[PDB]
Formats: sequence, structure tokens, C-alpha cells
Amino acid sequence: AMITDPMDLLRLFDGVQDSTFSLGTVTEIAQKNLPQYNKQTIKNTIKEYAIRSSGKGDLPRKWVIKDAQNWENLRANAN
Repeated sequence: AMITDPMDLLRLFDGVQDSTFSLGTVTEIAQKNLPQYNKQTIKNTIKEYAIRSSGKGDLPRKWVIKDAQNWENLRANAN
């Protein structure tokens, strides 16, 4: 079960991208902006579309939305 509404995904991506936090924390922050969804749905959605860079730098360890093409498509529809 995942977030499915484009506008909601756009809100999720914006707060996930470049975040330096744990999954539990990024999830809880997101649930405040998206109060209708449960944590497991938000986690599922983050683990589907995002990835946590290991730095390995020196590093900030951060969240990246993987498919920049997709993010672009559904950023186009809303506008």
C-alpha cells in the first residue's frame, strides 16, 4: 500500500530529497504534512521511490529520489 495521489507524492518527494535523517524520522516528518496516511504506507512509498546514499564521502548520508524523470513527469501534470 502506497501513496498514489500525484500532489501528495510531490509533497513527499520534496521533504525526502536531501534530508539527512533516518527513515523513521523522515517518515514522521512526512506524516505531519500528509496526515491522512499511516506510517507503513509512507515508509513503503519512500522505500519505493527513494534511496539513502551511503556516504562514503566524507559524506553527508542523505535521501535521494531515484527516478528524476518520473519526478519531472508528475511535476508537469500538476502545473
